[PDB]
Amino acid sequence: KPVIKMYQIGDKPDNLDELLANANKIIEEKVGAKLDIQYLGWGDYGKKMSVITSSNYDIAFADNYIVNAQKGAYADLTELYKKEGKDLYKALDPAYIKGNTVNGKIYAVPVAANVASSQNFAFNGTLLAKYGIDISGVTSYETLEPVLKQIKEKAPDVVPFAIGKVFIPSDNFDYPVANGLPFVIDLEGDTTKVVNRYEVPRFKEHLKTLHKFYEAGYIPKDVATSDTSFDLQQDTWFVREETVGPADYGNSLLSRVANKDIQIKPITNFIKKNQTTQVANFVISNNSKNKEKSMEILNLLNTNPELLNGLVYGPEGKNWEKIEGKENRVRVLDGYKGNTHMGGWNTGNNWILYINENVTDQQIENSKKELAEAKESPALGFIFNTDNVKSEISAIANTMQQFDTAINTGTVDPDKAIPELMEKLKSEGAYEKVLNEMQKQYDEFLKN
Ligand SMILES: CC(=O)N[C@@H]1[C@@H](O)[C@H](O[C@@H]2O[C@H](CO)[C@@H](O)[C@H](O)[C@@H]2O)[C@@H](CO)O[C@H]1O
Ligand SMILES: [Br-]
Repeated sequence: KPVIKMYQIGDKPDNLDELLANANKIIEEKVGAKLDIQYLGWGDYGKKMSVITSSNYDIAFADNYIVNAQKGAYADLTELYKKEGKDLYKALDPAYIKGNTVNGKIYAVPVAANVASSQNFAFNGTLLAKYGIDISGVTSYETLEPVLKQIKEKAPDVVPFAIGKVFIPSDNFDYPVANGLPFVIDLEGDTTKVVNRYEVPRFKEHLKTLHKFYEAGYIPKDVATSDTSFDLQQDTWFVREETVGPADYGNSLLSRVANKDIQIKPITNFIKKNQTTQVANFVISNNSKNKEKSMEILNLLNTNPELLNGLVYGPEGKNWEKIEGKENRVRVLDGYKGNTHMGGWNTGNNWILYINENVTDQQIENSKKELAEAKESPALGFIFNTDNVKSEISAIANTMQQFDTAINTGTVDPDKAIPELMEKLKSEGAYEKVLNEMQKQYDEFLKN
C-alpha cells in the first residue's frame, strides 16, 4: 500500500489531517493507496514548483502547463486514460481535450468545471446594502470608477478595489502562450491576427483607468508588491475581480464562501478557450514511480461523490448536512465558514458536487443555458510551437518582467511607461521573430 505525494497550490485547511483521514478511508478501500497532499502556498507557487520540477513527486497542480509539457516534465497520460482513467475521461467536455493536448498527447487531468467563463466584478453586498451604491451602469473598469468614488467617501477605511501584484486588466483577449508574452488575439477585433495588448487602444484605456484608480486611492498603494488575500467573508474589501462560471451557478458559490450576498457584474464575454481549459490541470511526474496508481486516484477524485464532497464541502454534520426530500441537495453549516474545506475548482469534477441550499431553480436552469450556449474561441486548440523560439521568448519575458508589473497594476502612467516597454521590445528582434512565428502558426491553424 504505497503513499502518493500530491502537490497543491494555495494554503492548507486547518483540518487537513481529518480531511485526508476520511478521504483515505475510501481511497485505500478502492485503490490500496494513501494520498498525501502538500500545499505550497499562493504568491510563489510558480517558483517553488519550478525547483521541484527542475531538481520527485507523483501528482501536482500544473504550473505553466503548455510550456512544461513540450519539455517532457509531464508523464504521458494517453495510455493511462484508456485504463485507470477511463471513467473520468468519459465525463470530460471535448474542449478539455482540445486545450490540454500537446503534440497529439495529453499530460493533464483537467478539473471538470467552468470550461467556459467570464471575468466579473464581485461586490460586497453587505457594503452594497448599507450604503445603497448603484452598480447598474458597471460594464467595464471605466464605468467602475464612479462606484469606487462613493465607497471611498462613505467607508474610507475599506479598500474599494482589492487587487494584487498579479493583476493584469482582463479583456476579451486570447493568450496562445502566456505566461509571459504581450501577445493576444483580440476577440473583438481581427480574429485572424496576433497583436500586442499594449497596442490595443482599449487595453491602454484600462491602464489609464487603473492609474487613475491608483492616484485616487481605490487601489492599495503597495499593489505592485501586494500578494495578500482578502477573505470574501470579511468586509475589508468592496469589489474584486473573479472568474465566474456555470459550475458556480452565478453568485451562488461566491455568496456561500463569503457568508453574505455577493453581487456579480460581467466585464468579459462568456467563452470556451485554452485558458479556461488549462485553468486547473493535474499532472503526473515524469519520474513518478506510482503512475498507474496516480491516475487511479485522480479518477476517484473526479468520479466518487462521497469522496470529493468530503474534501470540497468538508466533514458531514459539521460543515454540511443533506436535505431530506430533495436529492443531490445539501446545506452548509457553521463548520463550513473557515479553513475547514477545499476549493472545488481545483480538486475534482464540479458536477458530482452536491448543490447548496442557496442555489435557485433558475440558477440551475441558467447553468444549463450558459453551458449549451457557450461559444468557442477560434484559437481553442491552438497550442503554440516554441521549437524555433524557446530563447527568443525569454528575452521578451525579461524585458517585460522589468516593467510589466508597475504598468499592469497602474502604479505608473501608461502614457509614459508603455512607450518605454515598446521601444525596448522592438529594439531587440526577438519581438518580431516570435510575433511573425506566432502569426505564421496561427494562419496554418485557421487555414485548415
Ligand atoms: C470562488 C471560486 O472558488 N472561484 C473559482 C475561480 O477561482 C476559478 O478561477 C481561478 O481562480 C484562481 C484563484 O483565484 C486563479 O489563480 C485562476 O487564474 C482563475 O482565475 C474558476 C476557474 O474556472 O473557478 C471558480 O469556481
Ligand atoms: Br479597441
